[PDB]
Amino acid sequence: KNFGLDVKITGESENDRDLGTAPGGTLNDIGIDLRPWAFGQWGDWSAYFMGQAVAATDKSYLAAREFWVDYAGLTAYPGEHLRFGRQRLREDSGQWQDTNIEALNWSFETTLLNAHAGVAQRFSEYRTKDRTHVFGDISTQWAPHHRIGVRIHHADDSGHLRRPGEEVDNLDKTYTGQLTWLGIEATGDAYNYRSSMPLNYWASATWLTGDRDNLTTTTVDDRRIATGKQSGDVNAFGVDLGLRWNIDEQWKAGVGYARGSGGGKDGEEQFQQTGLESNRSNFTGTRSRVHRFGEAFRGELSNLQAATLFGSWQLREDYDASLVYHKFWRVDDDSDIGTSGINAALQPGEKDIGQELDLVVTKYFKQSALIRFRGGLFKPGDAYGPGTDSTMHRAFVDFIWRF
Ligand SMILES: CCCCCCC/C=C\CCCCCC(=O)OC[C@@H](O)CO
Ligand SMILES: CCCCCCC/C=C\CCCCCC(=O)OC[C@@H](O)CO
Ligand SMILES: CCCCCCCCCCCC[N+](C)(C)[O-]
Ligand SMILES: CCCCCCCCCCCC[N+](C)(C)[O-]
Ligand SMILES: CCCCCCCCCCCC[N+](C)(C)[O-]
Ligand SMILES: CCCCCCCCCCCC[N+](C)(C)[O-]
Ligand SMILES: CCCCCCCCCCCC[N+](C)(C)[O-]
Ligand SMILES: CCCCCCCCCCCC[N+](C)(C)[O-]
Ligand SMILES: [Ca+2]
Ligand code: NA
Ligand code: NA
Repeated sequence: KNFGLDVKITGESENDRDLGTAPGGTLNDIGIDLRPWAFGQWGDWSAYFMGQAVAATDKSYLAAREFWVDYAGLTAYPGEHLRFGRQRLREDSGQWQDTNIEALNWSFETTLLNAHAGVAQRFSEYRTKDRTHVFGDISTQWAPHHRIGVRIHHADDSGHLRRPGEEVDNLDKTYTGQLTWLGIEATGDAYNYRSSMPLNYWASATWLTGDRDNLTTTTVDDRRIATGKQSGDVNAFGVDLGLRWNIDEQWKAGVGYARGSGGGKDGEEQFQQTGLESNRSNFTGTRSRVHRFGEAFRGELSNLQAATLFGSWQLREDYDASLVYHKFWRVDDDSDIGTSGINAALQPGEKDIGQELDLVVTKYFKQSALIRFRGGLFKPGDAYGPGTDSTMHRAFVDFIWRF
């Protein structure tokens, strides 16, 4: 299989990203994502290319999603390889990195020890100032399916931010500086959708230090507008804890707790994620990756506390369903929260961000095809005040064909 084609037909429904407090924030659009790919393997050499042709109801583009060359001949370890090019950098939680980026990444994956060491930097986004990311991890499977690892991420950004009044696109920097994340992780089939254990867990504690400049934004008629900048020394903490009960081979239910520290005049104790994260994982124990902090809220571990309750059902490799409840609060009731899904203004003094009920339902067909519903229903809390819509939703219907 030197080539193939993924055809994703998606329908997104977004109402309303600003909770009905600003013009914009709505979507009811369809799109086609055509991802031709080319994989070649000549011994220890392996080259891959994935293209992307997207047309949505406007947003019409072409991109080189992945383009890498890989060398596996440094060591006899079949899990050891050096990947160079625009590659997928993903760790199981999606909380450090889950993105396609030009990187020089070294993997060493053995049953007892896992180790990664890479450098990533965007030179383009290959669609129709910069940041250096330096990272590494070392984990040990101390007991079957039980892991304990330390993870490091450094972001070097000598760049600058959009000035107050200017608009901020998604391709823009929201932060600069020198930031080191040092995390301690322990997992027991944390993201294993087919687990041999009645209990799965994840437990992560991360320390963020450094110098950081970061944007403070607002929304002005569907446009993200820079309102200023926080310039400080960072000393922040992030935590994610979860327990998943595998009631049986189909039924799962679990609890989660995460906290991304918040606060400080210039965000001294405000935790943040690397900016390479997707926050998508199989934390509900299904094949379907669910947004860890709601499909609607799209929380980013930054001045955020999240309590999660989830129920899931996986039928063989045919069906999966995940019902996810989250309650969101800020740590500091005068700081902004990390969210990629809600841009509505927050009323100072109010900790209660909201509540969310997510449903992810997928039907798989070997017919190489899947029909997925990923939807978040967010109930705005007191932090967003009165006048807001009683609820917000983001729902997607994906129809994927893999050839
Ligand atoms: C083009 C409009 C944007 C799409 C918004 C999503 C529509 C939301 C709800 C209505 C459809 C409900 C059924 C979803 C579906 O077909 O997937 C479920 C299926 O995979 C397994 O039962
Ligand atoms: C050998 C034992 C392994 C455990 C070592 C891993 C834990 C190390 C450090 C935890 C980071 C805590 C940082 C303490 C801190 O908040 O100091 C900042 C303070 O000066 C400002 O309030
Ligand atoms: C920019 C380098 C990575 C992109 C290359 C895409 C992988 C295919 C390599 C071309 C050779 C194919 N083959 C096997 C037919 O010889
Ligand atoms: C060994 C060198 C391999 C050369 C193959 C080059 C493949 C890249 C294809 C460019 C496609 C870019 N885009 C954006 C138009 O899709
Ligand atoms: C064996 C190559 C992998 C190296 C990856 C780096 C792992 C992170 C360890 C950071 C060191 C911090 N400290 C204070 C714990 O020593
Ligand atoms: C061995 C790595 C796992 C460490 C995770 C445990 C973190 C401590 C839990 C307390 C959470 C409370 N708080 C307020 C600090 O967020
Ligand atoms: C809210 C998420 C946590 C729910 C998990 C509750 C534990 C499983 C209860 C089922 C126990 C019955 N049993 C023994 C037949 O398995
Ligand atoms: C025009 C399309 C409208 C899409 C409506 C879908 C709302 C998202 C539902 C999230 C799941 C929560 N639940 C269980 C209450 O349905
Ligand atoms: Ca609106
Ligand atoms: Na190797
Ligand atoms: Na599971």
